[PDB]
Amino acid sequence: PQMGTFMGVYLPCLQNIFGVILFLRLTWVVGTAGVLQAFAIVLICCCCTMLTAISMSAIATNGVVPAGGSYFMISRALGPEFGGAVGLCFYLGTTFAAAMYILGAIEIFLVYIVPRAAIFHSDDALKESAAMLNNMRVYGTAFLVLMVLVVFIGVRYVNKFASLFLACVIVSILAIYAGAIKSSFAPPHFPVCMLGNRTLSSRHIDVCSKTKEINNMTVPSKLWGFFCNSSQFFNATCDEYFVHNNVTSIQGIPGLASGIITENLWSNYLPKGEIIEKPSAKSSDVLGSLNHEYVLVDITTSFTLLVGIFFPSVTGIMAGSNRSGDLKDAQKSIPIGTILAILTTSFVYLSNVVLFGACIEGVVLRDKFGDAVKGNLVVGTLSWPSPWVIVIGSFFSTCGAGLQSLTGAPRLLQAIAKDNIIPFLRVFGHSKANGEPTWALLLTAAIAELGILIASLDLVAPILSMFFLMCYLFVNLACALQTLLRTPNWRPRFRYYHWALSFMGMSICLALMFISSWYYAIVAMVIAGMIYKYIEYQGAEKEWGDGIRGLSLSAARFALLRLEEGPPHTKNWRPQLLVLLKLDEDLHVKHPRLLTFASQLKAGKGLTIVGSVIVGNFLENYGEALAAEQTIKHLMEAEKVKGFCQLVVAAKLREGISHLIQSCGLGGMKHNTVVMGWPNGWRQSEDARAWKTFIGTVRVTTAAHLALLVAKNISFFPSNVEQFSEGNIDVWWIVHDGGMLMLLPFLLKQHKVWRKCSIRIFTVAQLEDNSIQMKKDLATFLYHLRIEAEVEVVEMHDSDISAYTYERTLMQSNVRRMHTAVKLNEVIVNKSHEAKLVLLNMPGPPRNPEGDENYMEFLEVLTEGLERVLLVRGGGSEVI
Amino acid sequence: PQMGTFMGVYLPCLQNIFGVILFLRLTWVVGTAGVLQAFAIVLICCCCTMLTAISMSAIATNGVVPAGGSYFMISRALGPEFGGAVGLCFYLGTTFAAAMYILGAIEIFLVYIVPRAAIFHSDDALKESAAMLNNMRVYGTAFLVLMVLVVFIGVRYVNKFASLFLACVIVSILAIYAGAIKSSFAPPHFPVCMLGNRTLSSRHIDVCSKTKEINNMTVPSKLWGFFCNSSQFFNATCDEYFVHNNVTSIQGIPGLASGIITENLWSNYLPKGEIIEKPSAKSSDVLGSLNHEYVLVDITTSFTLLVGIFFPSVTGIMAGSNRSGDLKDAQKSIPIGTILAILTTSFVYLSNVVLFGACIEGVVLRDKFGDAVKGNLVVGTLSWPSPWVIVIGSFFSTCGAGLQSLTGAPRLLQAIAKDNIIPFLRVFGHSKANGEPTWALLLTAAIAELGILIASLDLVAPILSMFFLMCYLFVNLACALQTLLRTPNWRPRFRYYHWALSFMGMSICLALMFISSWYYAIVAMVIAGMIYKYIEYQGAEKEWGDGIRGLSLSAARFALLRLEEGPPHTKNWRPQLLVLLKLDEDLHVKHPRLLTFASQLKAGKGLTIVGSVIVGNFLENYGEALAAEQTIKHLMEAEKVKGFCQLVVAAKLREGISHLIQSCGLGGMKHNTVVMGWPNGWRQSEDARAWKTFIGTVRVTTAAHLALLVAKNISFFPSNVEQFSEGNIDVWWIVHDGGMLMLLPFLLKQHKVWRKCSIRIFTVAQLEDNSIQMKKDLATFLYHLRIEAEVEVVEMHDSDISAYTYERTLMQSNVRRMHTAVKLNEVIVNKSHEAKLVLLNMPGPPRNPEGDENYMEFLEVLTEGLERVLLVRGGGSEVI
Ligand SMILES: *[C@@H]1O[C@H](CO)[C@@H](O)[C@H](O)[C@H]1NC(C)=O
Ligand SMILES: *[C@@H]1O[C@H](CO)[C@@H](O)[C@H](O)[C@H]1NC(C)=O
Ligand SMILES: *[C@@H]1O[C@H](CO)[C@@H](O)[C@H](O)[C@H]1NC(C)=O
Ligand SMILES: *[C@@H]1O[C@H](CO)[C@@H](O)[C@H](O)[C@H]1NC(C)=O
Repeated sequence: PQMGTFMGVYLPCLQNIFGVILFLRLTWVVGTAGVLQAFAIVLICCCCTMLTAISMSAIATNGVVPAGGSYFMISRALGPEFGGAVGLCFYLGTTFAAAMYILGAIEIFLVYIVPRAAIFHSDDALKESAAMLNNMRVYGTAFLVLMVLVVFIGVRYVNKFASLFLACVIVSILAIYAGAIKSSFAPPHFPVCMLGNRTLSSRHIDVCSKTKEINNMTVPSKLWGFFCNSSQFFNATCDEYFVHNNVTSIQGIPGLASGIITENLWSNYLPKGEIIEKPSAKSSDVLGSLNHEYVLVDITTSFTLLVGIFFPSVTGIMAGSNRSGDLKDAQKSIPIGTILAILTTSFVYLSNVVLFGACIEGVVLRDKFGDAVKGNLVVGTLSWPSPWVIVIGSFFSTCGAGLQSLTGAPRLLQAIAKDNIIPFLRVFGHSKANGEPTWALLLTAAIAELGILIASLDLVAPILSMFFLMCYLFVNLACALQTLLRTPNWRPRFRYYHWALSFMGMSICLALMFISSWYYAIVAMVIAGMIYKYIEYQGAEKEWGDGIRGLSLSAARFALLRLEEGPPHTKNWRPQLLVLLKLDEDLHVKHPRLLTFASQLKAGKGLTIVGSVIVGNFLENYGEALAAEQTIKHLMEAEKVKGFCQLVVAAKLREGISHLIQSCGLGGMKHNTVVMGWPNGWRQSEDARAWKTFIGTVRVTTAAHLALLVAKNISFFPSNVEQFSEGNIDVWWIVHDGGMLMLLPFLLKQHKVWRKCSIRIFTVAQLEDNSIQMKKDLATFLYHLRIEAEVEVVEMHDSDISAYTYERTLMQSNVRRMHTAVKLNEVIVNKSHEAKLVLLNMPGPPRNPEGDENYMEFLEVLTEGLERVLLVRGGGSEVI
Repeated sequence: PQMGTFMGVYLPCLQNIFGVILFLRLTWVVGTAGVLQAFAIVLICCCCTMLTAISMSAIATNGVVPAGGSYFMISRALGPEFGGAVGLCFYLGTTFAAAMYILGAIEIFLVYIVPRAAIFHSDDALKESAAMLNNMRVYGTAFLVLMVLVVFIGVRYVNKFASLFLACVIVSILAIYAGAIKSSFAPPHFPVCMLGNRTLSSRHIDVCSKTKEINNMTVPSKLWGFFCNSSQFFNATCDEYFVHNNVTSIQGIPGLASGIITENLWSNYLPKGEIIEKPSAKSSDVLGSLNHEYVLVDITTSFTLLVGIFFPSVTGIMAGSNRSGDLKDAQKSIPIGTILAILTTSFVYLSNVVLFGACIEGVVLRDKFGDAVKGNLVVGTLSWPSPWVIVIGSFFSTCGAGLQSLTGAPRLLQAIAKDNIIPFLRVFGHSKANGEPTWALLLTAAIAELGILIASLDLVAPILSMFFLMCYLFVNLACALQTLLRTPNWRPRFRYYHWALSFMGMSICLALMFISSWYYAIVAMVIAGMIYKYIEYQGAEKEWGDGIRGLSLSAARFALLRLEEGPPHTKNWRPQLLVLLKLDEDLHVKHPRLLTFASQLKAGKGLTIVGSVIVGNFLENYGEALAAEQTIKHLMEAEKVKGFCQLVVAAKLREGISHLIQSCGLGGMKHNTVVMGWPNGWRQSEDARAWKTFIGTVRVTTAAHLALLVAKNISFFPSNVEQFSEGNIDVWWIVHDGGMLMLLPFLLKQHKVWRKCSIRIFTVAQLEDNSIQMKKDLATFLYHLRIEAEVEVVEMHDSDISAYTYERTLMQSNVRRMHTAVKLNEVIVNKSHEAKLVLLNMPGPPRNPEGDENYMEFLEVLTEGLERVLLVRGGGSEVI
C-alpha cells in the first residue's frame, strides 16, 4: 500500500529503458555515424522523450490519479476518445518490444554463447544472409512458446525475480564504466590484424603474417591458403592485392590516452558490401576482387536509418507509472520520479558514445558481431572482470525485459476490453481468477510472431519506433489542445509546464515519423484517425440513444457547456431576436410581416426564436399545439428564417408572454432582444386589458433588461420579394439611446430589400452648441466604419422634451407630456415625411399602474400617421 | 443579356486552356518521356481536371447561380469560409499565369523571331545559362509595364480583340493537324546532320561533310574548324572522335509511313549535360571530351518533373463560367459547356503526343530551341503553309492569354475586398468609375514580377501548378464534405454526380501535390488551413458580437439547426433528465437528494435541466432570481452535475410547473423525462391543493407523453460520498411498462455508489404459464447484454390487479382498488424487504377530477413503509 518515489516509479522505469540496444547496436551506431552525427541522434531522441514526460506530468498533476496502470491516467484525464488511440498504439508497440527483445536474445546466444550449433548451416559464401535469417525464424519461435507458457503459468516467480533482472543491468552498466577507466593508464590486450586500408576477418586464423615460422621450415601461413590458390609452396598464381601488400597487426584498444576523438570524428556511411577500410594505412592500388575472407558492410546505412534503429533504446516511459495504485503522493511522484529516470538514462547514452570513440579503434567499431576480435563483444572488451560478465548479463537483461513485455500486453488489452469502448474486442476481456487472460495472451503471441518472421533487429526497430512515436505524438497533441482550447475540467497544476512545450514535442515526433518511412507514416496517421472517430461515433450510440444525429447533439452539449465559464457581457452587442406572434381563433399568425422583417435583419445569421401562446387548459389541446407549430415551421422556412420555435398552451395571455421572455434559449444561448407587433385596433371594445398586456410586456423587458423593438403600421411592410429604391431612413437620437440606434440602420441596408436607400441622421439636441456634438457623431462614424450616413441637428426647447429628460434624470405632468407629443411630431414629418422607415426612441413607461393612458396616447400622437416606424429602446449595452 | 452555351461558356473556356505549352514544351515532353510515359502524364492531368468540372457542376446545378464571375458561385454555395481559400489560391495562380505567359512570349521572340538582338551576350561557352536567364529578367519587365498600362487604360480594346486571340489559336491548332496529314505520303524537306550516336548543333554550319568541295580545291570543311585545332590543312592534332567517325546527314521527318511508335517508344530521361544520343547509329568508342559545338541536356529531367511542367496546359476551367450573368440557362450551361470543352482539349493533347512520335525523329524531339533544325520550331516544321504562321500565331496567343490573365487578377481581388471578409485587404477594393482598380493592379503587377526574376518557364510552372492544385483540391474537398455530412441547404440536382467522385479527385490532387515538391506541399496546406480558420474566427467577431466564445456559439447553432431535419424517434430511447426542485421561503432546495440521484444516473453525460419556480410578481424580485440561480449553480457543481438551469418567477405554482415541462430545451435538444420529489408531509393542514399540484404534474406528463420518475422517502437517499455493498434491487414488471424498467437498473450500477449491489427481477405475472414468459425475459437479457440480473415470477390473482388491467385495457371500483393495494404490498415486502432500492410502476391517474384521493391513498399503501423506491412510468418508447 505504501511505496516511495525511488523503489516505486524510478526503478521500474529504469528497468524498462536500459536493454538490448546499449549492448547490441550502440557501438555500431558509434562507428558508423562517427562521434558527431551519432551524438546528434541521441539528443534528438532523448529530447523527443523528455518532452513527453513533461506532458505526461501535466496528466499526472491534473486529476484524481486513478489507481492501477498508466492507461487510466491517460484515459480519464483526456476523455476516452484519445485513450482508444494512445492506449492501442502503446499496445502494438509493446508486442513488438517483446519480439525485439527476444530476437536480440537469440542473436547473442547464436553468435557469442553458442556459435557452434546452428541448424541451418551456410551452404556457400553468400548464403550468410539467408542462413542467419533462417536461423532467427526457426529459433525464436522455439523460445517464444516458452515465454508465453511461463507468463501464463509461472507468473508468481516473474513478479519475484524482477529485482535480479535489474540487478543484471546494474552490474552490466558499471562494468563498461569500470573497465573504461582501466584502459586509461592500463589497457588490456586485444590485438587486431590489418592489411592495407582494408582488413580481414580474424576468426579462424590465429597468428597473422605472410609466412609461418615453423621451427625448422618457415611455411607460408594460413593466409596464403586463404588468399592464394591453395596451401602449397611460396609461389605464383596468387592474388594481386595480397602479394603487393603486407600483413600488419596493430592494437584495437589505444585507450583514452591517445587522441582519438580528433581523428575518429567524421561520418563513415557506406553502401552494403563495402570492405571496412581504415582511413590511415599504407595500400597498393592493385584492385583485387578477391572477396573470400574479409569484413563487409552488412546492410546499407544512412543517418535517417540509424535514428529509427537507435530509438527503442529510449522507450519505456509509460512503464514508469505502472504502480500508481501503490503510491502515496502520485501527483508529485510521476513528474519527479520519471523525469529523473530520463536524466539518468540520457547521461549514460551520451557518455558511452564519447567513451567508445575515445577508447576503441574505429575499424572494429564498424565491426558487427566481433568478427575481427574473434567473436568477442566490442563492449565486452571494455569489461574489467570478463566479457562473459556482460555477455551472460546482457543475455539475461533482454530476457527479463522480454519477460516484462509480455505481462503488459496481456494486462492492457483487458483494461480496454473491460472498458467496453470497442465492441469488436469484447471477447478479449475474459480473464482468469487472478487477472490473466487467455485471449489477450493469444493476441500478444500472434502479433509478436510476425517480428520473428522479420528475423532482424534492424528491421523490427523501425517498425517498433513507429508505434511508440504514434503514442508520444498523441500524448503531446492532446495535452496541447485541451490547454489551448480550454476543454472543461482541465487544470494542469504543474510548475514546469507550458502549452507550447507539448506543441514543440508534437512537431518533433512528427518530424521523426516521416523521416523514418513516409508510406508507413501516412498509413499510420490515417488508421489512427478513423479509429479515433469510431470511438466518437460509438459514444453517440450508447449515450444519446443511437444514430449519427447524436454526434451533433454531443457536439451541441460540448459547446453549450463551454460558455458557462465566462460572462456574456465581455465586449460587444448584437441583437438576438425573440419575436412573438399573436394567434387568434383558427390559429394563424396575426402579422407575418414581423417574420419577414426579422429575417430582414439576421438573414442566415444568429439566434432567432419565434414566440407563440395558446390560452387555456393544456390537458387536451396538445395535438393542436403539435399542429400549430407546424404552421410556423412552414412559415419560417418560407421567409428564409433559420430559427427556433416555442409554443405554449398557457392559461392567460399575460402569463405566457411574461414567460417566454424570461425562459427562452437554454444556457448560454440566450435571446438578446424582443420584437413585437402592435395593438392596432386600439381604441375599441374589449381589448383594453389586451392593450395592457402589451403594456405588461414593456415592464417585463425593463426588469429583464432586454431591448425592445416594436413595429407600427405592420401591414404596410415590404415583403421579401419587392425592393426599395431612394427613400431616406431617419434615426432620432437621445444621448441615452445607445449604439443600437447607430447599428440598426447599418444592419438594414445589408439586406437587398433595404439596399438602395439613404440614411439621414436627424438628431435631437438638448445642449446649446452643435459643432462639437456633430464632431461627436463624426468621430463615431470614423469609429463605426459606417460613414455613409448623413447628419442633421434639431433643437427647439428642452421643456418640450420634459417627457424625456424626466426619464433621463431617472437614468398634470402626464398631460404636460401630451402637449409636447404634438409639438415634436411636427418636427418629424416636416423633415422626414416620405421616409420608407423611421427610427424613434421608446421612452420609459411609468411605474404607476394608472399611467396606462398617460404613456400611450402620448405615443399614438408620437406615431402621427407615419408610414413605417420602429419604436426602440434597450438597456445596459456596449458597442465597440 | 441573352447568350448561348457555345459562344458563352465554351469559347471563353477554350480560349483559356490552349496556350503556350502546346507550342513551347510539348514536344520536349514527347521526346523525353517517350510515347508511353508522356501518354501517362496527360491522362493523369486531364482526369485531374475532369473531376473538378464535375464537382463544379454540382455547384452549378445546386443553388441560385448568382450573376457575375465564378467566385460568387463558389462562395455562396459552400459558405464564405471556403471562398476565402478557393478564391485566394486561384488569385495567386492567375498572377503567375500572366507571368508565365509573358515569359513564354519573350522566349519565342528572343529565340525564333529576333535571335540577333540580345543585350546580354554570352561571354564564354558556359555563360549560356546565365546569359539566357539574364535576358529574361531584363526583357520581360520591359514588357510587363506595357501590359499593365494597357489593362489600366486600353481595357476597351482588349474586350474587343478577344476574338482575334482565339482566332490566333484556332488557325494555329489546325495547321499542326493539316501539316500532319501532309507528311503522310508527302513529307517536306528538313534535313538533320548526325555523327555517331551523338550529334551536333547545325546553327552556323550549312553543309555537313568532313571536307568541303570547293570547285578546284576540296578543303576540310567548317566542321574541321569546329573540331580540329583550326581552319588549316588536312592534318593531325585533331579530335579522337571526329577522326574515327564520319559525317552523316539524315532526314528528321520520316513521316507517318515509317514505323516510329514501335521504335521511338521508351523513356529517355538523362542528367543535365548529357549529349543527345541517337539509339541507332554507328559509333567508335574513342571517348573525346570535346564539348564545343554539340547538343546537350539543358536541365536534369525526371517523370515527376514533367508532370509539374505540363500541368498548366490543362488549367483555366474556372474561366469557363466568368460570364454567368449573361446566360439564360446557367444551371444547364456550366455542366454542359465546360465539360465538353474539357473533352475537346483532351482530344487535342492525346492526339499530338501520338502525332509527334509518329512523324518527327526522336533526336530532334529532345532538341530544345530547334537548334539542330536551324532555329525552326519543331512544331513549325509540321506546318503546311509556313512555320512563321505558327511562330507569329503562338506569339499572339500567349500574348492575349497574358492579356486575359491580367483582367481577372485585378477584378477578383475587388470581389473579395468588397466582400470585406478579410480586413487586411480592405484597401484593395477602391475601384474606378468603371470597375478597374489601382491597388489590385498594383498587387497583381508585383506578384507577377517575381516570376520574371525566376526567368525560366520550367521553374515557374511547378510553382504555378501548386496553386491551381490548391484550388482544385479544396473544390473537391468542399463538395464531398457537404454531400457526406449533409450540410443544410445543399441539394446537388445533377445527373452525373456522386459524392465519391469528388473524393477520388480529392485524392489525386493530393497525390499530384507531394510528388511535385514536398516541402512546398506541406507549407501550402498549412498556410491554407490557418487562413481558413481566420475566416471562421472573423465570422464570430462580426455576427455573435465578438470574441472566441462566439465560435462555440456558432458551432452550437450550426449543430442545433441540423436535427430539425429528421424525427427524434428514429431508433432508441435514453433518459434525458428534467429535474425540478421546490423552493420555500429563504429560498433553498427542499430536497437536494434528487440532484445527487440525477447525477447518479447520467454522470458526465447528456442533457440535464434543473427546474425551479418562484411565486408572484416578477416585476421586482428579478435580482433574487439572479441570486437564487447562483445557489443551484454552486450546488450542481458540488454534486458533479453538468447540466443547465432554468428559473421562473411565475404567479402560481401550477402554472410554472406546467410550463417548464413543455418549454425547456430549445429545438432538437429536448428533455426526455421528468424527475420529481414527493409531497412528503402529505396528510397535513393546507398543502392539499399543493398535493394536487403534484397531481397536476402527472396529467401534464401523460399529455406531453414524457416519462416520469418520482422518488419516495427522499431524505433516506445515499450521498455521492458513501457507497453500498450487497443489497438487492427489484423491478416489478407489467407488460405495458417498457424497457425503461429493464434499462434503469442497468444505468444505476455503473455509478460507484450503486456498484456492489445485486439485481433481483421480481416480475408480476397475469397469464398462466411462466416458462415461456421466463424465456421471454431471458431472450431479452441475451438481447440487452445485461444477463447479470436474476429473475423470479409471482402471480396470485388477476382480480387483485384490476387496478392495473383496467388501465391495460385502456392502453366502489376505486375502493375496490384500495383493498388490492394492501394485498400486493404484502408480496413486495416478503421477498424484498431489505432492498436498497425498489422499482415500482406508477399506474394511470384517473381522468376524473375527484379521483384525487382515489389514486393517492392507493399509492400511499403502495409505499408500505419501504426504504427507497422509484415510481416510474413512461409512454411511447423503443429500446433496441
Ligand atoms: C610491408 O612489410 C614488410 C615487412 O615484412 C616490409 O619489408 C615492406 O617494406 C612493407 N611494404 C610497404 C610498407 O609498402
Ligand atoms: C586506401 O587506399 C586506397 C588507394 O591505395 C584509397 O584510394 C582509399 O581511399 C584508402 N582508404 C581509406 C582512406 O579509407
Ligand atoms: C564513314 O563514312 C565513310 C564515307 O565517307 C565511309 O567510307 C566509312 O566506311 C564510314 N565508316 C564507318 C561506317 O565506320
Ligand atoms: C552509342 O555508342 C556507344 C559506344 O559506341 C554506346 O555505348 C552508346 O550506348 C550508344 N548510344 C546510344 C545507343 O544511344
